[PDB]
Amino acid sequence: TVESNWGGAILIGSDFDTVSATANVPSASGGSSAAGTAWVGIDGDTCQTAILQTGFDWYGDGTYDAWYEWEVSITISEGDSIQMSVTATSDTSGSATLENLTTGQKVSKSFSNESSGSLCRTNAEFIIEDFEECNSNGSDCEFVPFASFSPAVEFTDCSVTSDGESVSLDDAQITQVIINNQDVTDCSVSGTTVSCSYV
Repeated sequence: TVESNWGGAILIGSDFDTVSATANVPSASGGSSAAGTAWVGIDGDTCQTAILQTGFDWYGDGTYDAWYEWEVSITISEGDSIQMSVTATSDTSGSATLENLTTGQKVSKSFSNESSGSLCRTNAEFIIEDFEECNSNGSDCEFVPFASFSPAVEFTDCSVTSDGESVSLDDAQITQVIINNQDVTDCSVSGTTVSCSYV
């Protein structure tokens, strides 16, 4: 039973522009069906009409993949340093960028005229998540088994902007992935770092 699927820091405000940070790719275990993901994004918390996000996944069988969303796919390896970033130029346009830094690869995606859902630009976040997997049309959805990972996934040089100005993570709310009434992450904040250890 997954009670909380998000772990990390969530900032609440207005006119959020850019959210970015660099995260290390951890080693994962627990089998091919076990997984986890690390991403940065805007909205999706108090703003439930849309979510601009980009990040990467790790599976218990040693594999990884990258994605963006308002598509999946750069090659990712354990230990790589990934710089993630999303920008919302308006409530219906923006961009998502992922840069491996270690391999020198980089992917980017520009969005515009997004009608299927607008942003509010009121939530900014750095998250570690036990994501869902759906199918059978759109009915059956389930949380993937949560993979154990190490070392801790750290979002360093975290950066949040609103109205062009910088916003610290000092007043961010903190959440933890919780399964079977047990914290499975220990995410904490400090300076410009959001550090999440698997538990």
